[PDB]
Amino acid sequence: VNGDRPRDLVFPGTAGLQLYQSLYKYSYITDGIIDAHTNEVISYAQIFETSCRLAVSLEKYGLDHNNVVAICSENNIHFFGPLIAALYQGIPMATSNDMYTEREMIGHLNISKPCLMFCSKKSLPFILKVQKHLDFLKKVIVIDSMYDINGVECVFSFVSRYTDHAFDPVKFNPKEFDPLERTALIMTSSGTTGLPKGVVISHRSITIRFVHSSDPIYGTRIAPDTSILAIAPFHHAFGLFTALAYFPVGLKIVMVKKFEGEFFLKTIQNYKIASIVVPPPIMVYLAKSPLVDEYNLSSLTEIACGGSPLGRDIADKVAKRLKVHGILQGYGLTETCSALILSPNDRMPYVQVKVIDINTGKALGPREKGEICFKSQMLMKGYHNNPQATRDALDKDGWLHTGDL
Amino acid sequence: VNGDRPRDLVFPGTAGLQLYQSLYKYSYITDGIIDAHTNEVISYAQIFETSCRLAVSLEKYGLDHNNVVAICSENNIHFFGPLIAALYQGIPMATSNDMYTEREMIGHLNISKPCLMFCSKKSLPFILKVQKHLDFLKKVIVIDSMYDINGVECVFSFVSRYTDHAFDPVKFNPKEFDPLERTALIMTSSGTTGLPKGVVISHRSITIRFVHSSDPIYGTRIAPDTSILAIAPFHHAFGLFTALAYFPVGLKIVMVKKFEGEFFLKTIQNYKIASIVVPPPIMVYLAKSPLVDEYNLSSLTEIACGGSPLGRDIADKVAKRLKVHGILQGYGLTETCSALILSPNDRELKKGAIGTPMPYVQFKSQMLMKGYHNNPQATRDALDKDGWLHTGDLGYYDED
Amino acid sequence: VNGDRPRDLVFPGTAGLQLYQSLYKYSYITDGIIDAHTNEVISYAQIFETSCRLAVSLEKYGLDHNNVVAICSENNIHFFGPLIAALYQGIPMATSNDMYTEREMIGHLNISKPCLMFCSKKSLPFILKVQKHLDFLKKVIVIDSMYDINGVECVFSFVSRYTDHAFDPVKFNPKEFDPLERTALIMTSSGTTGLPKGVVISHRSITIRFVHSSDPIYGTRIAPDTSILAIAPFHHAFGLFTALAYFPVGLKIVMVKKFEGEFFLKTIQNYKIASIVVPPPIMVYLAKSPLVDEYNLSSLTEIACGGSPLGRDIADKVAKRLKVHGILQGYGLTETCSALILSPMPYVQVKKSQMLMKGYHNNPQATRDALDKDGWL
Amino acid sequence: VNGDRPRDLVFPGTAGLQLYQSLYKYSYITDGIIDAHTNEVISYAQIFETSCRLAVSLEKYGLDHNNVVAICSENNIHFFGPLIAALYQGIPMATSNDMYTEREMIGHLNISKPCLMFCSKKSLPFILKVQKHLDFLKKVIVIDSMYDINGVECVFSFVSRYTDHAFDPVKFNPKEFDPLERTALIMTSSGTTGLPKGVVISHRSITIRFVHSSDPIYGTRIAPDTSILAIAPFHHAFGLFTALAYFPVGLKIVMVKKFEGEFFLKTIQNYKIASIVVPPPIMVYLAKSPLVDEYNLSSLTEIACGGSPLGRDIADKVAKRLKVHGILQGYGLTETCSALILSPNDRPMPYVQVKVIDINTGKALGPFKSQMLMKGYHNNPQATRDALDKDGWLHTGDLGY
Repeated sequence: VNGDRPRDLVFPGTAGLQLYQSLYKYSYITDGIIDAHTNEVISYAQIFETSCRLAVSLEKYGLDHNNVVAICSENNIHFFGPLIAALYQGIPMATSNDMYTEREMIGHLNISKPCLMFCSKKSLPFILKVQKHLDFLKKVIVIDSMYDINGVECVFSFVSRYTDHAFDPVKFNPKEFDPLERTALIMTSSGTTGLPKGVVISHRSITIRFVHSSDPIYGTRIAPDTSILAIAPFHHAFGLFTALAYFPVGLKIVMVKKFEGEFFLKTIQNYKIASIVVPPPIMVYLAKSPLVDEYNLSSLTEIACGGSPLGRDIADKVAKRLKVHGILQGYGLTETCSALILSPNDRMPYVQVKVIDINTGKALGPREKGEICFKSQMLMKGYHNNPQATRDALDKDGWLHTGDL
Repeated sequence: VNGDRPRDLVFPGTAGLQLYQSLYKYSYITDGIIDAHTNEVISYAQIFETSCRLAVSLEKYGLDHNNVVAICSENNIHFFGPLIAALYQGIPMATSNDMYTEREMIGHLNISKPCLMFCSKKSLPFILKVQKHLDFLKKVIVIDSMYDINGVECVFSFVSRYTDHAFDPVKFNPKEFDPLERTALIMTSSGTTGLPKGVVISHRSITIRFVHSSDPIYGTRIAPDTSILAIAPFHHAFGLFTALAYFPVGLKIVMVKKFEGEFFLKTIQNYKIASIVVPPPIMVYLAKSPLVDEYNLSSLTEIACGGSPLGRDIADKVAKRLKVHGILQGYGLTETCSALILSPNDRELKKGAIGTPMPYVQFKSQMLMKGYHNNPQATRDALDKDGWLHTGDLGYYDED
Repeated sequence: VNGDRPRDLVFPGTAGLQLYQSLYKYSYITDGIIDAHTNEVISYAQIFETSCRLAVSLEKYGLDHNNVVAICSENNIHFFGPLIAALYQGIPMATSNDMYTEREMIGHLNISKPCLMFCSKKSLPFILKVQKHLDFLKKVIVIDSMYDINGVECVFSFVSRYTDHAFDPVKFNPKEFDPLERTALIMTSSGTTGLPKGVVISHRSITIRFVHSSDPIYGTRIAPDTSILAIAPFHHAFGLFTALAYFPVGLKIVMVKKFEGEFFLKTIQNYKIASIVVPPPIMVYLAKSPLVDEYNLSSLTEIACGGSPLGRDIADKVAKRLKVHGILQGYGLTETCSALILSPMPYVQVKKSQMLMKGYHNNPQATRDALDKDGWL
Repeated sequence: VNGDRPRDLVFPGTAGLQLYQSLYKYSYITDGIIDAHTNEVISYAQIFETSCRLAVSLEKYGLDHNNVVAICSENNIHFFGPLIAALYQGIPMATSNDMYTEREMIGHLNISKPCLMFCSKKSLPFILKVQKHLDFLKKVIVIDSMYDINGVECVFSFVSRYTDHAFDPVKFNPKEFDPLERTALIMTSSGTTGLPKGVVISHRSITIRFVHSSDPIYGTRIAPDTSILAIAPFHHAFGLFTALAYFPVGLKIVMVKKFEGEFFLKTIQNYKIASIVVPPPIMVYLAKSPLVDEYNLSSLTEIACGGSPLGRDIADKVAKRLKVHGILQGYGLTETCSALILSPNDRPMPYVQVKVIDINTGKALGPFKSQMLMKGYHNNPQATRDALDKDGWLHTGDLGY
């Protein structure tokens, strides 16, 4: 019923302050994020600057918390500028699956109804196309161009309009607000209902997530200035949050878009990557590989998942094959931010579990093992413009009703 | 007039709570502190337990913030148990020069008047001899023995009376209190005037000193589970606070009592030492020794020097010798958490540790003595309104 | 017919004195035993002190040769404190299988009927239950705790009642007695039949066993301050005597409780271990399982066995695999202390030895059946 | 004072018994002793065989303890055959300075009056000349020849005369005798009294010396099958006892004959030498500048001295120089066998005790008695009575310290 004792106390403020501080702190990291496919690089100090300027720009452009902005890109090195900026101001951000149907995108976007949309070069036509069908979508800004594209502004142009040459990110202040109430992200999944909906994620969810990535047992124990590999889609809770927690711990990131097979091996070997986070299919590819042994995976200290590899000893397959310690396992994870109670190689902080009282509602003891429920500040505050599914998923007094006994 | 923007926000809580979490987190670090002369080792987890138990024990024994405890030991690996425990509770701790004369010692102990005293085996006869002369000095506990010594209790014995086999430091909570008001340490040093006097250190001073050791520019940049070398007396502010800040970063510590430079290098090379904090004399020996090139100091990434301005410029010399980025330290001014204004990892070196003021520092910092103990007139002499200190004369700023 | 001329003359005194001297001699070995699962370490100097204090404490507590003490623990680094201390005093020790049923344990302890029992934290509940059934089992002491457990004392508490801060193991003397008559251990096996009997092992068996571990042909040739691996139960004669012989040679011991896996390989590799003694199953696994090749067994110079592997030439294979030419046979009767034939054995004759069982305990004239009227088998 | 508790209990039997077992044990050591000047090598097993055969031969030839044999050789790898054989049987051995004048040699030999003399080829002419003057010297045997030399027998010829092809050292038994009474060696000192005398060394002295060579604090902590350098004369107590204690420990010996020069610097590196023993003069030359920078401290773990060091404090100098944990200095006078004082691993040997020697009478004072001490001088009861007291104590030469 109570979880473990946090080894790092949750940052009391907003997610933006933690990130801002993390970027000011680790500014000296030159190999900040690298595009494995194009060898393009970005330094922490670049991101620091870009996010701060963009925050100011978003403000002076005239947006506040009652607004909502959106980003739509494939895994991209410039994904994080706008995201962190929105967190600075406290403007809720909505991520978008870069591979949606036109139909899907219009639905998804009709949930949060963003006034501003950031997107990649690659995604730009799609987004203009869709923008025709939504009257609320005022501005679109391209994230990986230094020049405007057919009248569509790029982040640089935009930011230039609102900040000068002498701007200093160090003299910048992120807004302050209740991290438990203020929506950081509005992410969208499909449930049993089969309708899109769209999930609210508070800042405090993120700062707790950060505690976890810091935990020496259930998190990463990798030292700063060390390369990790990011592959999961940044528009999923998995990819976004696992990637976001890279900055406060100060890790160098090498980034891969989709699978590509063995490319995702060339990369580990060649960048000397220490940790990898990966979904189950990647893990099974790891267990069962036609001559994986042609690459020198020797740097791979840590391996992690998020999708539950049911069994068939795949965690063992990967543990034994690559000389890596036990792999993070236990408990199946939900879209709300996923990671909840699990076990290293032994054989969750800010998280509770509830067992007593099938037809009642108050107890504090984990003895008999009846029905199970969850209460953490890291949980979705609910779905967006749909007060109904929020109550059906999470109850009347803050607990969340899981499913089994 | 202002210091650099803090790269890590100061821990809002207690100095003891930050240390508690630090020991909780880095518990896995074996070889926590190593006694270089005797290869005795204490693990982060040992220290966690012993500080927690001892904390409990001080409480049940009946001590609170209106009380005061003391420690007197040479650099000893068991030094930090009583110290961190006292920080856990909010019992003010007074460190003592293990090399005092009886008269000096009774003076020092008569300032803070501690009711309980922790000490080394080595310091024990002296403390007993001294205790005779003090009616306030009720209890003595030995820190580096597993057995009682002629009826004088040891930390194990004391702790067993009040804690069982089933004790879990993880289920322990340090007390909560405004870290800004509660005296952490009362340290002793004279100079001005002449009499000894006794300096007050609040908790948040320690918490700020912790952000400083964390700073990537003015602080250490070494990763946890890597060995650092501590030599300064733990009873002086420089040595204490420098050693205290080792735990929150998760550094493995190799600790040495006396100098005798030969063995010093033996240890750097054999323990693979990455950083050094050091007083000027050992710094000058570093430049001007032949034996330097007999040892493999190749491990020495970072080097630091407090305690003195190293007079002329022996820094450049040593930096070059031991192929280090250049060592660049500051003027620890007063017994107010030692360090206060340092030397940059990305800037001109000019002349003198002028540079740019540390975070949370203007002098007006929360890191300054809160005044010194029960002597209001000279506290008034040094510190006024709005809590400024202006002693060293001088007057050269130059941006910045 | 005779065995090879000894090379090292058997230490004429008691087994305890040879152990005392050996722990004194080394002591500088700071990594005496390591708990492979926990990195817990105890130095030869710690074992020296704790065995001397515990010895003393046993004496003042009031135990002598007419008594019997017992131990029940899984392989534990604190196992050898109680054991050597008894050996110091001349108190016979009874090792006990930590994995016994209550029924089995009660049988075993009813053989020797020890008045005092040492045990691990792990064994403690079991031992208290078993103690309920035995009127002779007066006291229990826990070995791997620095704190007392619900009124059950731990070795520190016990040695503290009877020794001060000022105690010096160097000024301690172990007792003297004809090592040839004084029972060191009472170990328990099934053999002559299927029922429980209890094997008497004299001090002089241990001193001869010590000779064997010293022999440059049949024993190890590894120099002190080098790591060796212990896996066998300390409560079987095999594991005990193999581990006891580590101290006089001054080897660092890395010890593992349960058998085994890749953790065994990781540890050989990471602790850089030079020798292994092992039961047939580990040999047959180390023959097969391919993981042998991704780990660095570079340092594994010597390998030994002891429960006849010669069944399908499994040794041949393993010798070749690792770069270790030659392998140590190992003959196993528990009654024969340890091994008595390998590629003979000094102080041994065949058709026997002083290293041979002295008989079964108290009233078991199965001894007459097992050992004849002029010492042979 | 009492000194330290022996970390190894002294072997109770004879020196020849402990040496016998040590050679059977370490038989497998091929590079047993090496001549640095000739690269000639002798294996532990060769010495095991040669000493056992030779003992048997000495017996059948008809010698017992009432006899006394002598050896005269420069540092020679074949030196230890006669010596260990004499120890096996309990025949007292008298080593002789290979560089004596005829006068001196006739004196030295007139002390112990030995019936049989082993010597090297180099020493043979000298010894025959000297034998002319002594009625008691019946036989001479050459130690480093495989052939007889003008009718003078070599060890081989001799041993063949008395043992066959089927001889097995492993079925050999050395004699049993009180290791406390039986003279092992009779060596000749330079007793500034105005006369040389013959110092008696019991077996028990040797077995104790063996204890010391085993002590992990005061002795060698180097593992078997490791090369050490022997340089001191085997006829001084220094060279003999230090060399002898190499066998029980199973060390490889690299040996150099006379003084040194650079022909000493070369050898450590080339042979990968781990330990060194040297007289004070060699250490004061270790305080010079012959670099010739051969990575020699890559093996030179331990260094030892003994005769009269310190002086200008060359200890520290040499210790920190080629990197040693502080070097082992050793006070002993030949009457003491070897060292009876020494230096640990932090900055009064086992079976050795120490006291103050009130000049008047006293016998107390405030802030040596060992079983390792000479059993007296030879056929000279008066100097014997003067050096060791009537409760066994012996006066150094000099108060202190």
